[PDB]
Amino acid sequence: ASTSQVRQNYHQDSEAAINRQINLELYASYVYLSMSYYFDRDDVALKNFAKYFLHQSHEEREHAEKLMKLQNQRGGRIFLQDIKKPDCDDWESGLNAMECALHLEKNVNQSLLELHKLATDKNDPHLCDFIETHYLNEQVKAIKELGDHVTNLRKMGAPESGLAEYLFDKHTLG
Amino acid sequence: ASTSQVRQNYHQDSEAAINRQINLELYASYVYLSMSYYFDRDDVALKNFAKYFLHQSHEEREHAEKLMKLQNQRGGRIFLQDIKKPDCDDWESGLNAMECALHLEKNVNQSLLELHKLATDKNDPHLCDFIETHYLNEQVKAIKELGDHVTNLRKMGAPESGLAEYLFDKHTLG
Amino acid sequence: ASTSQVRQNYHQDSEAAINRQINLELYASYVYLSMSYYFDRDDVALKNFAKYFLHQSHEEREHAEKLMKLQNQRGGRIFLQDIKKPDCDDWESGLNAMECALHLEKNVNQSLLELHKLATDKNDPHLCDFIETHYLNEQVKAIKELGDHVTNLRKMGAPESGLAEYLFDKHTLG
Amino acid sequence: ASTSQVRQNYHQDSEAAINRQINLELYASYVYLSMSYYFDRDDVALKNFAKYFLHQSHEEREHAEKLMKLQNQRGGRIFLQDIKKPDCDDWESGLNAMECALHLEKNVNQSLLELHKLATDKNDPHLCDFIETHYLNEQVKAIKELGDHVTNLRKMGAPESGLAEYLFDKHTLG
Amino acid sequence: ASTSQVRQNYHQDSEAAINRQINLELYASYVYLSMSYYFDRDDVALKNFAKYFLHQSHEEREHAEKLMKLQNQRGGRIFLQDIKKPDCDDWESGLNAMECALHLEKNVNQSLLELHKLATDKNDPHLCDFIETHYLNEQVKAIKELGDHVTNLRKMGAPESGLAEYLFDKHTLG
Amino acid sequence: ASTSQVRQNYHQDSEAAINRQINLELYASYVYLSMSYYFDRDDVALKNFAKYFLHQSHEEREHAEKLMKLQNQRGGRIFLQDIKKPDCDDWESGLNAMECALHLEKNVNQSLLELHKLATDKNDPHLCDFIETHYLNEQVKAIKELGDHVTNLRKMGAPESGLAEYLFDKHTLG
Ligand SMILES: [Cl-]
Ligand SMILES: [Cl-]
Ligand SMILES: [Cl-]
Ligand SMILES: [Cl-]
Ligand SMILES: [Cl-]
Ligand SMILES: [Cl-]
Ligand SMILES: [Cl-]
Ligand SMILES: [Cl-]
Ligand SMILES: [Cl-]
Ligand SMILES: [Cl-]
Ligand SMILES: [Cl-]
Ligand SMILES: [Cl-]
Ligand SMILES: [Cl-]
Ligand SMILES: [Cl-]
Ligand SMILES: [Cl-]
Ligand SMILES: [Cl-]
Ligand SMILES: [Cl-]
Ligand SMILES: [Cl-]
Ligand SMILES: [Cl-]
Ligand SMILES: [Cl-]
Ligand SMILES: [Cl-]
Ligand SMILES: [Cl-]
Ligand SMILES: [Cl-]
Ligand SMILES: [Cl-]
Ligand SMILES: [Cl-]
Ligand SMILES: [Cl-]
Ligand SMILES: [Cl-]
Ligand SMILES: [Cl-]
Ligand SMILES: [Cl-]
Ligand SMILES: [Cl-]
Ligand SMILES: [Cl-]
Ligand SMILES: [Cl-]
Ligand SMILES: [Cl-]
Ligand SMILES: [Cl-]
Ligand SMILES: [Mg+2]
Ligand SMILES: [Mg+2]
Ligand SMILES: [Mg+2]
Ligand SMILES: [Mg+2]
Ligand SMILES: [Mg+2]
Ligand SMILES: [Mg+2]
Ligand SMILES: [Mg+2]
Ligand SMILES: [Mg+2]
Ligand SMILES: [Mg+2]
Ligand SMILES: [Mg+2]
Ligand SMILES: [Mg+2]
Ligand SMILES: [Mg+2]
Ligand SMILES: [Mg+2]
Ligand SMILES: [Mg+2]
Ligand SMILES: [Mg+2]
Ligand SMILES: [Mg+2]
Ligand SMILES: [Mg+2]
Ligand SMILES: [Mg+2]
Ligand SMILES: [Mg+2]
Ligand SMILES: [Mg+2]
Ligand SMILES: [Mg+2]
Ligand SMILES: [Mg+2]
Ligand SMILES: [Mg+2]
Ligand SMILES: [Mg+2]
Ligand SMILES: [Mg+2]
Ligand SMILES: [Mg+2]
Ligand SMILES: [Mg+2]
Ligand SMILES: [Mg+2]
Ligand SMILES: [Mg+2]
Ligand SMILES: [Mg+2]
Ligand SMILES: [Mg+2]
Ligand SMILES: [Mg+2]
Repeated sequence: ASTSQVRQNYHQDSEAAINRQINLELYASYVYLSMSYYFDRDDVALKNFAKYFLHQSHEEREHAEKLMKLQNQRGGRIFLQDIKKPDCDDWESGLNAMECALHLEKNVNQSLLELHKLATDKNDPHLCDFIETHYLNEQVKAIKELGDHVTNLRKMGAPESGLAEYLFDKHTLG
Repeated sequence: ASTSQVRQNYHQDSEAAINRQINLELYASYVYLSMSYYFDRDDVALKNFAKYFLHQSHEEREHAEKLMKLQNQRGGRIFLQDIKKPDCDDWESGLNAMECALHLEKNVNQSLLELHKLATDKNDPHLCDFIETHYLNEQVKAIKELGDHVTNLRKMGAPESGLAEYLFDKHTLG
Repeated sequence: ASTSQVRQNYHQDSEAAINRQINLELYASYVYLSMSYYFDRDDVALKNFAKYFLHQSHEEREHAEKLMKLQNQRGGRIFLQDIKKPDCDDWESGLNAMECALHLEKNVNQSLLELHKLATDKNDPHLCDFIETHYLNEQVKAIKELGDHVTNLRKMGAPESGLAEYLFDKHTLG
Repeated sequence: ASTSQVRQNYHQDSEAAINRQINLELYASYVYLSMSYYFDRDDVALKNFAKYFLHQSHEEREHAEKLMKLQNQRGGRIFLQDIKKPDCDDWESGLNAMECALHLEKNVNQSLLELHKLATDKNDPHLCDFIETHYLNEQVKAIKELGDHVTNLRKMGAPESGLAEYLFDKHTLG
Repeated sequence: ASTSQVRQNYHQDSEAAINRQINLELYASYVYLSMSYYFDRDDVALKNFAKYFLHQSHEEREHAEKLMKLQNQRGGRIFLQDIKKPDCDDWESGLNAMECALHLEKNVNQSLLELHKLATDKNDPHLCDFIETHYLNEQVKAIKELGDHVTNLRKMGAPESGLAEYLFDKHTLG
Repeated sequence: ASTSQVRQNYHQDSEAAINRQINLELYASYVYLSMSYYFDRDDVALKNFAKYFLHQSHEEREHAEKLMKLQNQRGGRIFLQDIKKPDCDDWESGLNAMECALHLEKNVNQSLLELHKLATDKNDPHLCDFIETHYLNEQVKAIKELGDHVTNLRKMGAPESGLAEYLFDKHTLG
């Protein structure tokens, strides 16, 4: 209600867009958590797939926390919503999880690009710089890594080859 | 569907109760995350309250991950639900957050005690030992610490005394 | 007069705006110097307030020097004006100095945002990047820190409570 | 042909502009290589001019490699063209080489500024940030250093003074 | 207004003279700052002249801070005035800057000698000792160093010899 | 034009042959650079193939620089030509790149053997020794390594087996 003493050049629309991005980062954390423990099942048993996705889960929680810090730095107010359960599901294989992660990271990137366009439209260079510095190249590198992983699994003969996913687990994710 | 090759003495009801406890631990992680960033606001500005609740948030995620590992160890199947947004809210003060945390940790403890009673009724000593070893004394210590904190804040004159919450932030949580 | 051999895509208006920002950074250095020695008076005697503002004074001189380096890097010509004596004055209390610093840092931020808008209008991405990298987030962090300090001093009971300012001097600025 | 699985918000025109910039960086590497070995001639014999330009040659190859990495990160396709032999030539003196390098680095900067304007027109903030972070300030510093070197050689009395170029070789480039 | 609890044998006239000397030291800091960045220009490009005068600028700020500390130690009240922009200007050469610095340091010395004569007339031995200990020999050494530098630049053939200023920059200020 | 003061027993034809070999070494550097970034594509994604060919690219630039040094040591004059874009192309697979590299290194070897025959015909033992010491055995080892790599990839079932190229990337080039 009462205006923040710190708030300056921070549009109400940008404040709301940051709250939506916090929810998306927490959702991405949850998707990777679910994917991690699929690979920990006794009938899947690919421990480096499990470790890879758990690390990715922890990284998304860090991405959400940094946006929460930004909201307070600019004098906005954090508004939280439910974190939806992962949608994608029936994980099925290493290849199918990697394809789900690729799609997730491209959707997160599209959200960030819309956020950047809003910050540009409201002439908020601090928020533009925040998104560019901490998010956009991190998304480009994540998308490229996931594409590389999908390519290798497809060339090795996944998902039909259980040997392909086993050897990728050792040699790329190990 | 098809029975796990590892499953032994693990009742369907226990499997479902563990899924419910995973959701509760993730919910508790979310409540502490919300409480943390309230204290990071420029109009609250109690950085050791913020750090204390963030650490508590991270600990609840570890509690959820260990239950997910247990579900797979016993040959159950993880089933995830939405993580509800925190309920409590309007954080208002250090004292009121500490009282909300005390109530949260007592509800989590009551859930664990119901889980233990189910495991006892299904003669599952491994699950009883898991809950006793990793959860019950961790809840007793958390509840005692939170009661201690509430007592000190009340005796110091919180929430009316902004000096009380400031000095508690430095001397107890610093 | 004669065109710099280094100058490229550097508008006369941007050159003049950088000279105005150099003067403002030197003015901010002078305001913090004055505020520092107020707290060194024998009838004020808050040594960590004094040290805090002296450090802030030295940081503003660094901000001015970096803009002088930028002017020469781009082939502009530094033009200096008098550094006005601090306006605000009658320092009165730790809280009132912190409020003056908050207002100063918000005015400096507004100057930087106008500078960024000019650089954007003249399609000068190097100057936009310079301002974003070295100034805009440094202003957001300074404003947030000063708001946090004002909040704590108000909650502790400043300026009426000499005990509040004494204890803030030890515990936050010490 | 078939769309990259990684490509997102990456305009065909930006892809082609990056290929043109790769060629220019390789061309700049070649110009500095040629300039280096001129100073290694027995009838020129200025070993620190030779070392300075060789280092600059190696740096331009790094600039080209980073753009090739960017093209693949964004899901574009590298397209290579011949690397033209250096144009400028008849090196003649330390001063004349430094003037050729100044002109080269200003042309490379103008190419980067056109690339940035295209990325801005296609609302590609990742590519704008890439150019700003890795190229624009590196060009401003190179241009300023080369201007400084040209100024000193002119003031010392180059190119007529072989003593000027000898002493600059020892004291500035040594 | 109300007499300091610390003030003893500290004449109103001495208090005012110390305020005037604070302004002069800040003015000298500003003159050296301006001189420093002249040598950082791409068409001057004498980096050790730039570093020498920047160090001298920082030293004058220390001289001003020590006088501000003295004013408070004795129970006087600091009164600040605008810091005038440097007068001298059109820097023109290393030799002309060194001559301006020599004239500045002789004017500062004359101010200190007038301050000492006032302190002697008011029988203030503490203030006499302060000026003698911290200022008078520091001025004699600065004046002697600047004379030495002017002599060498004149003998080497400055300002006509750009080679003289270049070699002095390397060998004396390097 | 005017004869070098250093030139002795260095035939005009040898001087021209060395200039042609400089161009070929730069061309080989460019072929390996192109091959490297093919393996960095998201739809190829063999990072140790990429690293192997990038190292080979850097080694060819060193081979060109050493010939440029030789030309100056003997008092010849470096004459540069355009560096043609790689010819071979459509890289297609690890095996096909390795076969292109084998063919490249055999053509470079044939050029060196023609250079040696010219140096022998002009009774230039220094140039014969230079070629033998720095180039001929380096070509024999490169050709043997590339043949070994082609053999292994063929035996493992490349190019049809994406598993063969993946495992060769880890075990031979990793
Ligand atoms: Cl507003
Ligand atoms: Cl919202
Ligand atoms: Cl909701
Ligand atoms: Cl990458
Ligand atoms: Cl990167
Ligand atoms: Cl059963
Ligand atoms: Cl369930
Ligand atoms: Cl649900
Ligand atoms: Cl306890
Ligand atoms: Cl205990
Ligand atoms: Cl205390
Ligand atoms: Cl112009
Ligand atoms: Cl101006
Ligand atoms: Cl003025
Ligand atoms: Cl902050
Ligand atoms: Cl930050
Ligand atoms: Cl204490
Ligand atoms: Cl498209
Ligand atoms: Cl193209
Ligand atoms: Cl071509
Ligand atoms: Cl620079
Ligand atoms: Cl810089
Ligand atoms: Cl010398
Ligand atoms: Cl008196
Ligand atoms: Cl006065
Ligand atoms: Cl004034
Ligand atoms: Cl002396
Ligand atoms: Cl002495
Ligand atoms: Cl001959
Ligand atoms: Cl030739
Ligand atoms: Cl050609
Ligand atoms: Cl061998
Ligand atoms: Cl061998
Ligand atoms: Cl292995
Ligand atoms: Mg959403
Ligand atoms: Mg990640
Ligand atoms: Mg994320
Ligand atoms: Mg649902
Ligand atoms: Mg970055
Ligand atoms: Mg529940
Ligand atoms: Mg806990
Ligand atoms: Mg818990
Ligand atoms: Mg609800
Ligand atoms: Mg125990
Ligand atoms: Mg102004
Ligand atoms: Mg500051
Ligand atoms: Mg500043
Ligand atoms: Mg005035
Ligand atoms: Mg921008
Ligand atoms: Mg930054
Ligand atoms: Mg071109
Ligand atoms: Mg360079
Ligand atoms: Mg370059
Ligand atoms: Mg041509
Ligand atoms: Mg930068
Ligand atoms: Mg005066
Ligand atoms: Mg001095
Ligand atoms: Mg002084
Ligand atoms: Mg005036
Ligand atoms: Mg005496
Ligand atoms: Mg002494
Ligand atoms: Mg050829
Ligand atoms: Mg090789
Ligand atoms: Mg070679
Ligand atoms: Mg062609
Ligand atoms: Mg040998």
